[PDB]
Amino acid sequence: NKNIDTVREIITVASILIKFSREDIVENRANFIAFLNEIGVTHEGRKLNQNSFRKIVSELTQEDKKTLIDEFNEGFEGVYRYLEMYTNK
Repeated sequence: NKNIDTVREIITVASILIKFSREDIVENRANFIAFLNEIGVTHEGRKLNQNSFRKIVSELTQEDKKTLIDEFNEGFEGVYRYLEMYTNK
């Protein structure tokens, strides 16, 4: 029911498709989105729009921040390593 739920699905499915596979699409991040939606990644009745990042981050709490990291620290470090090394969104 959370934004954590929402977001971890974004990040993890993204991560899997970038990590040992296809980085060139995270480059031009619209290409990324539509290969990630392809999977069966669903949101609010609809496919993902990049505009809704406002609806992502604002609605998370500190509680949730900690959590996101704490539960899937493997995935946090995973993308954090990608972030500094490849390219900053």
